[PDB]
Amino acid sequence: GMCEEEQVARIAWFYYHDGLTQSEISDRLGLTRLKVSRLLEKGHQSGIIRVQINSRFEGCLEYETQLRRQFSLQHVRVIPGLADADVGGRLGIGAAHMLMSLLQPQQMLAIGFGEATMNTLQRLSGFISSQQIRLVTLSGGVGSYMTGIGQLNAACSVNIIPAPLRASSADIARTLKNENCVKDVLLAAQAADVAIVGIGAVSQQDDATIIRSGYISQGEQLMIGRKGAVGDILGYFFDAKGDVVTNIKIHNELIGLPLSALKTIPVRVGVAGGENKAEAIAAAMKGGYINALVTDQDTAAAILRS
Amino acid sequence: EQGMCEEEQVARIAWFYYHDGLTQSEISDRLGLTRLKVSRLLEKGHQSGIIRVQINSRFEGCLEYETQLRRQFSLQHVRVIPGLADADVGGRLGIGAAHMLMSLLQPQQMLAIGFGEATMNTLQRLSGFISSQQIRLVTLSGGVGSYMTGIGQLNAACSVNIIPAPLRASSADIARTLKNENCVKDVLLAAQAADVAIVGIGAVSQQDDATIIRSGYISQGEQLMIGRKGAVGDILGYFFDAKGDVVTNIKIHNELIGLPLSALKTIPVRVGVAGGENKAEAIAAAMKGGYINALVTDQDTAAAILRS
Amino acid sequence: EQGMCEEEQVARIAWFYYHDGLTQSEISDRLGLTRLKVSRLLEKGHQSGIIRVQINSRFEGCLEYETQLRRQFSLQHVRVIPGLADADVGGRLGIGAAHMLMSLLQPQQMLAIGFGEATMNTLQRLSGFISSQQIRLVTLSGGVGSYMTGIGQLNAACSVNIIPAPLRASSADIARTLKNENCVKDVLLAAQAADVAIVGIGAVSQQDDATIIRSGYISQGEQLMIGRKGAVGDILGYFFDAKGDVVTNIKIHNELIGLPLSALKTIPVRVGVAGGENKAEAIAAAMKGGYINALVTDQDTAAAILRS
Amino acid sequence: QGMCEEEQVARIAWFYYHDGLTQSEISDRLGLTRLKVSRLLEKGHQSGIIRVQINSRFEGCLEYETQLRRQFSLQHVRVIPGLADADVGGRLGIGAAHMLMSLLQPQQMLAIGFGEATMNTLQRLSGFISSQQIRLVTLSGGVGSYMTGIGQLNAACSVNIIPAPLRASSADIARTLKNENCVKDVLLAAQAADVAIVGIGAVSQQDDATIIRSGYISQGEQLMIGRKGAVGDILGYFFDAKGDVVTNIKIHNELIGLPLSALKTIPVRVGVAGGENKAEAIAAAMKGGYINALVTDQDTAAAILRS
Repeated sequence: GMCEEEQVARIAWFYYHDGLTQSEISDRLGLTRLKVSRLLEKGHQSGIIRVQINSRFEGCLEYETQLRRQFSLQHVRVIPGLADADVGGRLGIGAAHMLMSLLQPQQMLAIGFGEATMNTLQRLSGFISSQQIRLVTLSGGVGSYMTGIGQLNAACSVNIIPAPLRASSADIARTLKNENCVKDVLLAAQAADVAIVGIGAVSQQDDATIIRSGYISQGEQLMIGRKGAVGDILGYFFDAKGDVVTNIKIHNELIGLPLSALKTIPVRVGVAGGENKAEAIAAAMKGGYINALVTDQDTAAAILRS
Repeated sequence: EQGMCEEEQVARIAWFYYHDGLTQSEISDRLGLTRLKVSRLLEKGHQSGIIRVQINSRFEGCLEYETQLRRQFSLQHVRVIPGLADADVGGRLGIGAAHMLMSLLQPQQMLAIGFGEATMNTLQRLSGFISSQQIRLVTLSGGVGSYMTGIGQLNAACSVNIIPAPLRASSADIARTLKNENCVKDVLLAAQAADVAIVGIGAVSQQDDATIIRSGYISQGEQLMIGRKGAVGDILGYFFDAKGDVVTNIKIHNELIGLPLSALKTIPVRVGVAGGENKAEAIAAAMKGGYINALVTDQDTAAAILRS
Repeated sequence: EQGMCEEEQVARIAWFYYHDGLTQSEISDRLGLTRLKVSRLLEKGHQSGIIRVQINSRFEGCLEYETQLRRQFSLQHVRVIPGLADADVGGRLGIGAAHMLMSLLQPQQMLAIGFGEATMNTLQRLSGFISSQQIRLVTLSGGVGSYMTGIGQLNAACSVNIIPAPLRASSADIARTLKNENCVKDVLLAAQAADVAIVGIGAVSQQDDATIIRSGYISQGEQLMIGRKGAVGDILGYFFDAKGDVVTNIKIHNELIGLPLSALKTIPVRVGVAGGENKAEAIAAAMKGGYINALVTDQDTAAAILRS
Repeated sequence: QGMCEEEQVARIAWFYYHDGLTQSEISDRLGLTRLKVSRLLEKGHQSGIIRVQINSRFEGCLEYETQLRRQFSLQHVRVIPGLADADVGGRLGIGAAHMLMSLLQPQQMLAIGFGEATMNTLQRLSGFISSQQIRLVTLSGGVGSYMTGIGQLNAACSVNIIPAPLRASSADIARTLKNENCVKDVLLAAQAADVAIVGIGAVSQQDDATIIRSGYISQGEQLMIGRKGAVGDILGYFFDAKGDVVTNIKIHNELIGLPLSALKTIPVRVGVAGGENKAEAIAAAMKGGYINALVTDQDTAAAILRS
């Protein structure tokens, strides 16, 4: 009966496994209530009492914390992926469940367009009704939102921008943006408590969720990348440093809140997945457009990696 | 979907009551519900449009006013819901209008819809039929929000083609440009090609005390100005004279993004739904103009029309 | 009479009752008729066929089939899930069946279970219910492992009485020996004593693609020979003919450790879950034999049964 | 709600140890009560979701440990720090479990016996079985006699169970069952596992042993067992102080389940047993080579080396 290292190991056992009390341990070895407490903390600092997590798919908590601090996010969630479950369909369950622990009764919620965020409103039907959350659209489009507000107990406040998402010329756009009924809802949004938007990457060729939507042409996509864009948000493209790309035409033709305004809303939830969006998602936080991310393990990995 | 489904529960207790013939109570002791809860789901089924009440008889509606109306104006269809002591006399029009559409629309057909509590209540009472028969909807005028209260249900799986534009433009030129913005000119065509259209009818008469000007789409002084120029009523925002013809010297007409009356005429079956004894003047003008070749109104209003 | 004909009266009462939603009484003080006068004309409306109620909900046909099936076979309980766009169907049968069981089982009751994907997915979709309600479960057939993918969840705290033997013995006598080996004879009684039992149905048609042949419990040629002998389907490993009677000249029957079909009948509510258009005749035969007094199936299969 | 039971545990586990918060401080983050949190944490340890590695030579009682390792030639050994009663049976589990965690390789097969000893272990090894996707095979029939162990196992673990009772009424009924394909196959599966875990029973603890209490052996059968020279058992097979099995024993031929000679096939055979009155058998167990790894308490360890 001796040695300092042996004591450490002894009390550790008796504390964690056998599960005893700092005191109950004293009356076992010639040590004082205080004496035990010291060697215990000593155990972890020296590194003899190490606690490991054992649950396949907890690596999500490892990535989650790194992401959290290496980008400084108010909130992060990283769902695994498991055996299919579509994942893309899974990010919604995750993002929606996150919004539920963010939104407070009767608060305003700015929404973006896209399958990512759309599924989320679907998985948030219930919460919206009960807590009577007010919704507002961050960009025009109208129909590009119905597949989301399709539910909503037909009794929820839905302020929709009565305009298309993108105008023919950069002027018709300026005209519409100053048309009262549009100028209002823009306000409504810029005033939202929380905002949820998806992130689009430029890599994707005729395979993207913004090219398929017929919102931008194939050659308009290429020239966008060429100018240095790496991804987008609500139709606005940015570079890897997270800053907006100046020489872009489509920016001046989009009816809807610009990126500057988005930042106004306090909690901006971003939901995006796919290993091909990591660069864009990253750039997305470097610019501060989203201060809360929601993504799968794989996507998360790829981000922190490269 | 999770489980149970609210939609299936209604269909289930609907079949358990009418066909199998059970009592509101005896149905409770079958599914985890209270005698009261049952009564609720049944009511829902009716308002929603899940429960249809066909009445195989010539006397479904006021045949008298009905036939006269039918001939004095040559209408393809008409129905005059049984008048009743007030009770709004506006939502009831819905349950009747809805039921007519259910006997007009064929599976997978396109339906053009206007705006207003009249036609909006109808879509509400038409949800079930929309779903099951997978009816396609297209808006005859911009407004977007001015349609939510109708497209509120629709099992989130129904194709709703909405015009991405405001109802009225600030300038008559901004409107001209919006009407030529592809995504907008595209939905207009869709509607301009629908199979059946349903529109309410607004009257100049019911100045202010009409959810018409209350919709803030027209001013107090704009309203009066409207009348002075010979307007008696409107459709989707176009005002017309007693002879049923549109009023030319009206500015609001050129500021409206949305199908024009002339184009509305394309649609083969045009159902008009309107009540209020103060609207007869207009409703009649609406038929003389040929804007609607189908009408759904109440006893009172019908009389009112026939009389003077 | 008074004012109008009687056909018109029924037409008005109907509207005021169903659509306008009035009270049998509230309708009296509308026309010169008494509280009971109205009640008469209403029922008159239904019987005559003037007021006919139709249901409008894509996926109601299932309630059509349900009723026919329920009466043309005399079933205490019936459920017919649709199928819609995929959802697997086979995987949908479980959620439906489990959902039914929740509506039948009473707290702390005994539930005899069979083997097979059908029934096994049901247990999975009923993990929750079994735990809360502390339902007691007993295996109606040996096999053991052929049961784990079901009781896999079950909060590690539920009573699971499993027959400690294989499903089929090598000879018809080693089976007889095990059937009377206390620890097995006990679980058998346990089972023959359950309150509700749920089993799937196997069809003979299926060759080398059946849920009983791929399980390696019956050989390729053992299957053909059973069909030749007149069997059309099975339950718990016992085959029967279209008249629902068991096939006598079957060897496997005496090689099966586990409750016999006669005993199964003992159990009051016998829910059967099975789908697939190729099981139609089996499923039916299974009801004509009375092995199941409650069925759970999809529309297609339901149709196929009723048809041929 | 939301986060299933398993994730909830992993969450408050990571927010307690790594990020380092207080039992209370974490309540104010997820919809739970100060007490509910404490519960999820405890559950995390017991289920095996939370391991507590002790990278130190003194994890266990090295003295008794090393003597035991050499005086018996054991592959691995652990002598959990004894303590004031507290059952002296559940503790064995946490230790045994942790040992397996250091022996088992991903996707390997684990043969397991029956009894509170090894059954507790299974429970304290749930997490490990899941994540590591470890495969389980039973070394003895019994079925129900295993539920309390396989009760957890995230309903997605391959458990190959022998479809037969532990003991047959006749020694002939057992011979035939042992030759019933579905029975003969799971036996091979086990007979080929990568590691096995079995408890050890003692004849001595007559009556006052959850062995005879299991009703698989009678009061008079126990006694008769001793008189013929039996000191303890494994899987139902009794042996003498010399480590060899006792021939003139009846129950041996009525047991459906791997024979001790075949168990020896399995490379790593861990035995877990506590109780000062089991020393005699535990030692016979090693001199017989039935186990080449042992896991026991300080007392028991001493009692062994002493006499």
